[PDB]
Amino acid sequence: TKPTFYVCPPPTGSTIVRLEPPRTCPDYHLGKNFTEGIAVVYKENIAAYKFKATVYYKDVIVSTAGAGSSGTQITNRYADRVPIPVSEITDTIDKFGKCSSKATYVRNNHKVEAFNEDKNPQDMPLIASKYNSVGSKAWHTTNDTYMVAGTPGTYRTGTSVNCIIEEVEARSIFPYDSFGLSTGDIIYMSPFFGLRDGAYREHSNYAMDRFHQFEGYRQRDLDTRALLEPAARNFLVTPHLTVGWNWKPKRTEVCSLVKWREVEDVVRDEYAHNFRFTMKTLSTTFISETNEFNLNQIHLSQCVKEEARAIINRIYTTRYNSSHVRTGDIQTYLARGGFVVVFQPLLSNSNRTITTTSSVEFAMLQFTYDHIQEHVNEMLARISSSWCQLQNRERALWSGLFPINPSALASTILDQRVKARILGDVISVSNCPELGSDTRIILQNSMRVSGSTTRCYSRPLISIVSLNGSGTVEGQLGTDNELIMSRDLLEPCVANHKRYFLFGHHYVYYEDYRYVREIAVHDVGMISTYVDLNLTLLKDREFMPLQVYTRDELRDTGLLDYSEIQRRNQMHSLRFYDIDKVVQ
Amino acid sequence: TKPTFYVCPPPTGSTIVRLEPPRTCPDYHLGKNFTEGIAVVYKENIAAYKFKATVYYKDVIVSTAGAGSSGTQITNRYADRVPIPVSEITDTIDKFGKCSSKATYVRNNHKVEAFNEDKNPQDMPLIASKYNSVGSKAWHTTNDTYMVAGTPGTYRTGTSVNCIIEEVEARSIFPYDSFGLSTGDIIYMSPFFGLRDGAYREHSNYAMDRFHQFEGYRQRDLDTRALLEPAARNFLVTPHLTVGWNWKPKRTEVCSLVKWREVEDVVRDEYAHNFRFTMKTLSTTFISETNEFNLNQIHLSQCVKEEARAIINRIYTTRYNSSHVRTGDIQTYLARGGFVVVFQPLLSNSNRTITTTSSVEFAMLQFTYDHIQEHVNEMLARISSSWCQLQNRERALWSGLFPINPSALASTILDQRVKARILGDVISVSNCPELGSDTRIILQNSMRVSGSTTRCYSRPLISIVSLNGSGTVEGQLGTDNELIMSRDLLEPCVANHKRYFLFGHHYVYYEDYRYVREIAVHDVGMISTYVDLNLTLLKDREFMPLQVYTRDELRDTGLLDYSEIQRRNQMHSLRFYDIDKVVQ
Amino acid sequence: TKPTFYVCPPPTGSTIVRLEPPRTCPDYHLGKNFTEGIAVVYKENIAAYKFKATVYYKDVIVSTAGAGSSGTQITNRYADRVPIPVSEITDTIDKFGKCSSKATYVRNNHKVEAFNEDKNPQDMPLIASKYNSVGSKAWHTTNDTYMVAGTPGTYRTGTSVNCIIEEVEARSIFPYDSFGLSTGDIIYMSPFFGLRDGAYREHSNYAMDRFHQFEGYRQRDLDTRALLEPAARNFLVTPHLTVGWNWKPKRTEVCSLVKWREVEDVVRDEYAHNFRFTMKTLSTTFISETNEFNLNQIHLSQCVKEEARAIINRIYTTRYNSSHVRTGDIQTYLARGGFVVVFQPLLSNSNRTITTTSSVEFAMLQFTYDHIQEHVNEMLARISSSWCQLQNRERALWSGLFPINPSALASTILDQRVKARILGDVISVSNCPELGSDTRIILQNSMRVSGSTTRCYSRPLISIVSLNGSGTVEGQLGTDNELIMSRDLLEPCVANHKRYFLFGHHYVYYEDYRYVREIAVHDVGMISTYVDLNLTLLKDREFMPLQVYTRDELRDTGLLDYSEIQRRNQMHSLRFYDIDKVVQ
Ligand SMILES: *[C@@H]1O[C@H](CO)[C@@H](O[C@@H]2O[C@H](CO)[C@@H](O[C@@H]3O[C@H](CO[C@H]4O[C@H](CO[C@H]5O[C@H](CO)[C@@H](O)[C@H](O)[C@@H]5O)[C@@H](O)[C@H](O[C@H]5O[C@H](CO)[C@@H](O)[C@H](O)[C@@H]5O)[C@@H]4O)[C@@H](O)[C@H](O[C@H]4O[C@H](CO)[C@@H](O)[C@H](O)[C@@H]4O)[C@@H]3O)[C@H](O)[C@H]2NC(C)=O)[C@H](O)[C@H]1NC(C)=O
Ligand SMILES: *[C@@H]1O[C@H](CO)[C@@H](O[C@@H]2O[C@H](CO)[C@@H](O[C@@H]3O[C@H](CO[C@H]4O[C@H](CO[C@H]5O[C@H](CO)[C@@H](O)[C@H](O)[C@@H]5O)[C@@H](O)[C@H](O[C@H]5O[C@H](CO)[C@@H](O)[C@H](O)[C@@H]5O)[C@@H]4O)[C@@H](O)[C@H](O[C@H]4O[C@H](CO)[C@@H](O)[C@H](O)[C@@H]4O)[C@@H]3O)[C@H](O)[C@H]2NC(C)=O)[C@H](O)[C@H]1NC(C)=O
Ligand SMILES: *[C@@H]1O[C@H](CO)[C@@H](O[C@@H]2O[C@H](CO)[C@@H](O[C@@H]3O[C@H](CO[C@H]4O[C@H](CO[C@H]5O[C@H](CO)[C@@H](O)[C@H](O)[C@@H]5O)[C@@H](O)[C@H](O[C@H]5O[C@H](CO)[C@@H](O)[C@H](O)[C@@H]5O)[C@@H]4O)[C@@H](O)[C@H](O[C@H]4O[C@H](CO)[C@@H](O)[C@H](O)[C@@H]4O)[C@@H]3O)[C@H](O)[C@H]2NC(C)=O)[C@H](O)[C@H]1NC(C)=O
Ligand SMILES: *[C@@H]1O[C@H](CO)[C@@H](O)[C@H](O)[C@H]1NC(C)=O
Ligand SMILES: *[C@@H]1O[C@H](CO)[C@@H](O)[C@H](O)[C@H]1NC(C)=O
Ligand SMILES: *[C@@H]1O[C@H](CO)[C@@H](O)[C@H](O)[C@H]1NC(C)=O
Repeated sequence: TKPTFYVCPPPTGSTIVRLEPPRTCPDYHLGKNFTEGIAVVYKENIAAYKFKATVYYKDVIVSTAGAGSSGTQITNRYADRVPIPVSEITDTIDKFGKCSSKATYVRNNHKVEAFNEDKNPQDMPLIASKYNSVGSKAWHTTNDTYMVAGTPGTYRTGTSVNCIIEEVEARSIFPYDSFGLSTGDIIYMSPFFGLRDGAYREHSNYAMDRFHQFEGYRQRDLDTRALLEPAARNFLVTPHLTVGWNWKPKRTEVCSLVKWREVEDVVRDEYAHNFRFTMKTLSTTFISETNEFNLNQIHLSQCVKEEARAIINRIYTTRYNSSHVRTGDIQTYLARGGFVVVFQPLLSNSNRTITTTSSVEFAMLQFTYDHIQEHVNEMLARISSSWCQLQNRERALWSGLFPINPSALASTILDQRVKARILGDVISVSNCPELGSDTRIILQNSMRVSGSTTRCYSRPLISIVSLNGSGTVEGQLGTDNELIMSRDLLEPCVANHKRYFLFGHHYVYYEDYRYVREIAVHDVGMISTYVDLNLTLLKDREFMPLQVYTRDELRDTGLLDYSEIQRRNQMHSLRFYDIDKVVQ
Repeated sequence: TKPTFYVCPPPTGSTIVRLEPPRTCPDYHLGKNFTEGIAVVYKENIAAYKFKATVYYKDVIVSTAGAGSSGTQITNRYADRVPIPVSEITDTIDKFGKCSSKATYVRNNHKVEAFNEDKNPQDMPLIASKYNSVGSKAWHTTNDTYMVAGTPGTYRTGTSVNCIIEEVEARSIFPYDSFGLSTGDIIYMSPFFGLRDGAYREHSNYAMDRFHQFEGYRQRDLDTRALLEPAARNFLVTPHLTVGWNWKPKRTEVCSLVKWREVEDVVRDEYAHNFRFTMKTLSTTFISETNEFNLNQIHLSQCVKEEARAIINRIYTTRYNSSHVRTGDIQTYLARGGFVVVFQPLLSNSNRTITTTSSVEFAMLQFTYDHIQEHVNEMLARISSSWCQLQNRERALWSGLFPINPSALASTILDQRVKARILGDVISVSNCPELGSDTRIILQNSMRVSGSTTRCYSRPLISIVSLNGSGTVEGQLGTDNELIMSRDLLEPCVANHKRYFLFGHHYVYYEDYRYVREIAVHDVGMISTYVDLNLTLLKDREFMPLQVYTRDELRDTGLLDYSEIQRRNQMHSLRFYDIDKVVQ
Repeated sequence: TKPTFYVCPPPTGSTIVRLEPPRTCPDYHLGKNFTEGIAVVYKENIAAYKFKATVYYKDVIVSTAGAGSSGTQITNRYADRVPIPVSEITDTIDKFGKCSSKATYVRNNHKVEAFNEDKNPQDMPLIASKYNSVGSKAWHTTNDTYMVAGTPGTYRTGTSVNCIIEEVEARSIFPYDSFGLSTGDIIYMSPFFGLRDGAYREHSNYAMDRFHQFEGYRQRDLDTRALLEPAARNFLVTPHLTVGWNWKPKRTEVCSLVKWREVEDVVRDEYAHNFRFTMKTLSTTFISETNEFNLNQIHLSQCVKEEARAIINRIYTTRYNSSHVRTGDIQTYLARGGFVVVFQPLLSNSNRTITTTSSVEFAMLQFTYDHIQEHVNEMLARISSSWCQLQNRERALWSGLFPINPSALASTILDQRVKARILGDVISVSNCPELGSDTRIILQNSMRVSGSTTRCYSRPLISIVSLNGSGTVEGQLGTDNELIMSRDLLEPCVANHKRYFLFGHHYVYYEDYRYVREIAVHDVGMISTYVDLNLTLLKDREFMPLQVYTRDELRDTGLLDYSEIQRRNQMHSLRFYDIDKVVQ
């Protein structure tokens, strides 16, 4: 309980002030030039090129067995896969669905031969393998591996020739100098090698006499026994097999870029000296330079422009035909992360390769930040602008009310207890020091004027007693604990006089110009001019490196791992034999 | 320096206005119906099924050597892996820890045999390989590869049989029609094939006589020489090895879904016609349809419901037992990205497969945007609501103060210099045009009234001189550079008269009703009614496609790459020989 | 159209209130202690160690051919790769660029030999393979595979020995106990095995006599025929090849951590009991414990401290030399996600392994949330602070204007129609009930006072008629539809009297103290004290699990898949033969 009182000497012209004129209201130069449009986004093509081929070979197996007392012992099993010559394929397999039981091939630089069962050659019917199914089909001529034992003491040799044709899956990866077959065999020729249309400049590691190409060739369907439709067919004979595949030109088969997403609602704007492609349907934003990117700098990029045009046309005439018009030709941009943006601008009526990143998350982040930034910026700019207009409006209240109570308004603006006077169009102020220690303040009981019955004091009389005996002042209780050094606040005595005057931390209650009681300030109910506004803060948050699958998991999805099998199995000599022991 | 003055004709009833009544305060219908709960989130299981098996085989190696003058030359080395028959495994390996030095097998459709060292069969002790360690263990019967040279001019043949048993790791991937062994061998039978409990309908590519199953079988621990515990054991004999493994039913061994995260604090709400699962402990939000998802549409999904229940029970009775209650049975939902949400609703006291995406980042983005949106929306709604209440409160000030200075308040509201009068409950206004060119304004020195000593002008006298000679008006200086066309602002002459009046861009200072000096407006200190508010904007930001490991890096972690080894090594014939040369 | 009127009994002292004093303005204790700095961030090294090696072997191929009537048949082709002994490499290959046409090796625990063309040994020149190119180079001694047929009825055997040297790529993965060669061969020795500097404690599975190390060894460049520069060279002879490589110590060759990013602008602060490393140039934030992390707990982490120092020095003296100073030695922290932060604090003038996560997105999220949080928090705190100051300033208007119209101000604050009086420093209020049903209100035409010509009513006379006959009151029309129960609002009659008084939902127009017409409130133009503020909300947004490449795509980039090749090709016996058929 510490009551502070004030004393207010009259204002000399020592300190004159004026009310600050209205402020110029802020301007945030938001609003950007944009352009609506359609986009097709492309990514680096990382997928192998896939096609169908057929392998033609013979399993040749030569076995030497010795018969003994106990039984038969195999002394040698020489197994070899040999290519079926093109002549056999064209004149026997594809005409009759048969294959010779004699293998005719070269090995160790010699023309050599082998006869199934060591009998005279017959053209054997090609029969579907029992595991044939939709997917992988194959045909063969025997189920047997001919070998002959004979009578004890002797070594006999027998030959097995099994003529085999498999349909296989072929794969090739950029730059397409070779292809791999699902038998494990690698073919060191481009899948696009041929004799027409410059295709003879494709890569190959084989002498030309191993390669054959037949226009309008007709392959036999071994199951239906019928001829399939004519197509240019390649045959290449390698030392272990012949491969056959239907030739297609490279131009129509591979592309280094592939469609990632076609995008109907796109807005492009100039943003930090770049182009920004905001795609609200993907919650994704891509950023390129303002310069178009020339796709001709990229190997095999021909598919993109044409395919993009067709897509964009489909878009335009389906959802934009009435509403917008195209304002130029298509444009192409290289976005951050290695994405190719193919952009068609609209208007409403009113030699490298590209490496594409593995995640578009950064571009979703980019979108999410931009969206939030744009929205809170626009809202902050409105608050800011409205606040300014509000202060400027309210100045008129301050200015209009100032003559009614200059001291009270000035004291609030200056955050300081002052006395103020109006001097024409200007305010004159003076400081009201706090009443000091060693002073006592006595409240007088009567607000009546001595010797009058019609004239009263409008506020209580007080005497200010110096406790050290300097003197006593006869003043009155002003407002807000101000003490006035005179008694010139007077009024006509009213009937039914009831007043509460603030006195320190109490209200002091008078009736009929006489003191009645002291009341605690806290005993008087409050009403509030304060409009509540309760703003709280965004709290701290820690994001964890959440993963769906670890790197270990993602490498643990396959049947076998090559390196693991090799590590374990090349030990075999070391684990089960002594490689260091030498018999003398 | 350009001073503008105004002239204000009295308001006719031509333009009467009223003060806009209080506005209805905005309502943002925020607040959503939610439901607390517990969740277990599942993901597509991509991991191979892993189990232990044992392989039983014999290395058979037949060598033919010729002795010469110089030394010995190996002419042939025929090597073959042969299966150990089940009878040998059950009656010799598992009873005695021994294996016959004679291999008895079929090859080329013939029963054939081989004798270690070409001697009579003995049951050889199985001995641990020197590389045995925790991890991979194996046993064998010899360290030698028997071969015999003999005397020059002759060819001798010798046989090595080394009986080998390895513990191996087995792997199988969905749909579990086969399994791969760490020897590289593929077994074309389900690991779950057996004779009991429908297991005989599992896939197999082998004739039944190759398969054996023994209930309560007891395998011998070759190292401790003791019998291990009884279990149903499979044996399958293939042409190169016999495999043994302990059979377990499929139901208990594999599941197509696997636990990703159990989640204690979950809130579900209806959000854009969907269910939203906000998980503040993961900073992650998942979104499904409101319809439950029936797990029975998914192959091998039985593990999920039971495991989830047990987990959820653990959660409930450990941290929620006192505080909440379960308000139903468990529910299951399919969330965006291929996550299965198993959700238990709470209340406080008061045939396909599923493909799961590789990243949950989108769901963390989803969380982060939602959290930010919810918070700034709620705060914007409070600002907006408080602002409205504030304008409505302040209207009372405008209305109450209006009779004191109608012109000044109206001029600020209309942003236009007007003169206003109160006509009862209505405001009457008129426009105050700017004083034009070709006019000069002379300030009179004296504010005293001619012929009086008790009566004065309350503001300075001015004469308005038309510079073209139209006439002179005798008026006075009003407020804010208004010029009044009369001289009826009068007051009793006070003592100590000091006034500053605004006159163009100067204050004009009078004392005792006489002009004293001109003072520049900028020479008078300001006090401000403007409460400062300094809001700045979120700045532009560019996010880069940051990667930890590129695709190249992630494929560069293994010892060998299969395709690379093949590309390089199938060239071998081409690189070091001439395959095209034919000797005649 | 429902007009409500009020009646206001005079306020007794029953309800006295006071104006709430100014509120203490909120304090948000924002502002954090930070420290500027430089960082180098490290990640788990997952890349294989790569080096160059050379393999030395001989292809030995023994062929037996039988001549017949028809032609030649190959009966056996025994092929073997044999190691070239170190003596041959040091004394013949590296001195003369030649290799013996005789292979001398061990197999089946016997010293054995082979002669190219079965002729006497010659030292054959090593010749570059025709496929030699920048990348992979190799040399050999013959292009032929010698074999001999002879005359019919006979079997002849011939031997081919082709001496081969290839440059290969070598790979090793942690913990570096072995290495893989690009021929497919695994070498079961550390690439860092040697005889110096403790290197003899590295792993090896080979007897020591297979290993050789030569200090200052000089390898021959087979193409230039010149000796290369001296270096410590290892040779290891395995049963199929000899490997040669230039030895380097492990310390300088491998590290378990690798630089991810050097970072110039870094700010560290204490945040949720942790250290926060905000990196505005990466839009990425990392979080560690406040405790430094001791790198000595990690295998092979020596490269980090030294390399980091050098990098940081480069940074400091290039961009910070004048502006800041280093305030300590370098510090190292383990951040969430498995990143190692190497941090150098600045001041302006004024045994495990670490697993690093695959994505830094969470740390970009962390940055983006922090940045947004910091900015809207700081702005909310300013709004909140300015709002409070504004209410406190405006209280002075409420307080100063209160004596002019206590009822109107109190009615707005209390949101209730009250009558208020000032009783000294306190407000006395009373409720003004709505005028009830069954009452009719008649407006009197004349505001003139009967019997006077100089005295008038200041507002219209009204009579309040009880429709049930309780009586009539003669009062007047107060403000805002208040009805006053007396007629004591009087004024001197003015000239040109024109007033509009609100009466229900009409204004009622008087001239010269006489009624003239009724005017609809909506016919009187409004001016507004309401400053507009239009805030809208962030809208709902759904983020989709966007992927650039699916898991399928990322596994579809290679030429061949090992598991696929094996699955398909180990069927071969089953698909094209009958393995179950036994010939008797
Ligand atoms: C090497 O020897 C093998 C045998 O060891 C031999 O394999 C046969 O290969 C032929 C193709 O050349 C297969 O014929 C196909 O059979 C398909 C249906 O197979 C299922 O049903 C069989 C029921 O009997 C069929 O055949 C018999 C006569 O044998 C006949 O009476 C019936 O009407 C019926 O047609 C059944 O035997 C078979 O069982 C095998 O597969 C199961 C899989 O679970 C396995 O577990 C068994 O152990 C067994 O191996 C199976 O259940 C049939 O759909 C298919 O038809 C296609 O082609 C025809 C044209 O002919 C089209 O009309 C039709 O639309 C289809 O496209 C085809 O006919 C035959 O099944 C094999 N035999 C065996 C025992 O499996 C090889 O030919 C020999 N090779 C050489 C070089 O000689
Ligand atoms: C084919 O020939 C090979 C040899 O060329 C032969 O290999 C032996 O295989 C047996 C198992 O059959 C191995 O025995 C194991 O040895 C473990 C400890 O090995 C370390 O210590 C050895 C020290 O000598 C041991 O043995 C000698 C007698 O030889 C004895 O005096 C000692 O007390 C001691 O027991 C040491 O030789 C060995 O060195 C090899 O490995 C190092 C690795 O750095 C390599 O660099 C060397 O070049 C060398 O190859 C190594 O340092 C032992 O812990 C283990 O015990 C397990 O089983 C027993 C039961 O017997 C349990 O009681 C125990 O808890 C363990 O589970 C086991 O005894 C032996 O080491 C091999 N010998 C060699 C030279 O390595 C094969 O058996 C032959 N195979 C056939 C078919 O004949
Ligand atoms: C096994 O037999 C094969 C042949 O079947 C034989 O292969 C030769 O290997 C030698 C190296 O030992 C190769 O020599 C190299 O040739 C490089 C240029 O090759 C291109 O140009 C050739 C044009 O003729 C060259 O040689 C002739 C004489 O033959 C000469 O007149 C010319 O001036 C010219 O030098 C051309 O033959 C060759 O064609 C092959 O490759 C194409 C690729 O498209 C393929 O399609 C063909 O079918 C054919 O296989 C090719 O176009 C040359 O740059 C290189 O030079 C390097 O080394 C020298 C040092 O000698 C440096 O000075 C120089 O800076 C380079 O570093 C090198 O001279 C030769 O090309 C092979 N021959 C053939 C036919 O390809 C093996 O040697 C035999 N091995 C054994 C053990 O005997
Ligand atoms: C008492 O105090 C007053 C002011 O507080 C001072 O002016 C005066 O000198 C003091 N009187 C005595 C007697 O000390
Ligand atoms: C001078 O100007 C006044 C108004 O500015 C105009 O009314 C008057 O016609 C002018 N007088 C002459 C003589 O042109
Ligand atoms: C008429 O109404 C008044 C107040 O509305 C009530 O006091 C009075 O009793 C009523 N008079 C009659 C006759 O019912």
